[PDB]
Order: sequence, then structure tokens, then C-alpha cells
Amino acid sequence: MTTSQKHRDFVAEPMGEKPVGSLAGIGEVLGKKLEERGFDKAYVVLGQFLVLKKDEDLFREWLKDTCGANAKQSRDCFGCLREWCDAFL
Amino acid sequence: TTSQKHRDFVAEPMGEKPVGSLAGIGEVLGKKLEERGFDKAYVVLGQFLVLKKDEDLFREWLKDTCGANAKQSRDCFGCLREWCDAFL
Repeated sequence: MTTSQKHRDFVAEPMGEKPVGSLAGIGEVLGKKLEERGFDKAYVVLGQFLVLKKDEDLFREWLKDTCGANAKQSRDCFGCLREWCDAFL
Repeated sequence: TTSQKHRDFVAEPMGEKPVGSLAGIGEVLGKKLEERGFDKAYVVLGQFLVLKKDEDLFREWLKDTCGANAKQSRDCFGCLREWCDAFL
């Protein structure tokens, strides 16, 4: 297993009302910028992931444009949502 | 009360179910949603979540997007809200 423990904790259970900072790749700096743009809970970012039909390129570009995520951060966030969806959606 | 379509939707993960599986979303509405990119139920779930599960804003969005009436948008909202309470 090469994922972060933080990825593993997120994909292991329904997300409920978890804050956006529970997402893999979303540290405190990215989290605050997402919160300022209205993406305050992880499920709101899931929402954008789903509205983009789970497309990696569109989602990672959206994350970059919205909070300045770098490639690793956007890959980790995308991967965490993709695996959560595979488990629970 | 609820339809059986609602109960069937809220009882299980939606996976790749088409948009027409949502309560309230019949053939006409489903066609119009598909034409605008919302071809699977989870894409509509996505919009519900992006709108922070806000009943008024989601139902208005559904009306503006596919012409759903008050009953249709009511049923679609309720099915998504109850699905989320069970699985999200």
C-alpha cells in the first residue's frame, strides 16, 4: 500500500460531515482556500468531482484553479475521492 | 408518502444508475437532463452536494435545467436527501 494513512482513513468509511481537510492532498493551506470559496465540507468537493463525471483532468484542473493545488496534491485528492466512490457510491 | 421508485433508490448505493432512476425524473425530464450532461444519477447527486443540499436552490436548479415541476423536483430532492442520510 502506497497511499497515505490519511487516504486510508478517508476511504474506509462514509464521509458524513467531515471537513475538506480530511481529504488526502488537502492540507491546512489548501483547505482554508477551499473553505473561502465555499467548499467547506468534504462532500462539497465530492459534489464537484461527481458533477465533473469523475474526470481526472477536469477535476485536478478545477482543484488547481480553485485553491492552487499542485500535481501531487491534486492526484492525492482525486485518488481519495475515486476510491471512496468505488467503495460507497 | 413515497413512491416505490423513491424507496428503491434510497435502499442501495446508486452506482452507475441512470438519471431516470431518481424519484420524480421521468422520461421527458431524463432526456433533458441527459442532453445537458447529467446522464447518471450520481451527476445530479453531485449538483445536490455542490449546492450544500440546499432544498430551494437544488429544486430551482432542477426546474431551470430540465423543466421539472414542483412535484417532480420535490420527489427528486427527497430521494437524494434520504439517499445521502443513508450512505454519505
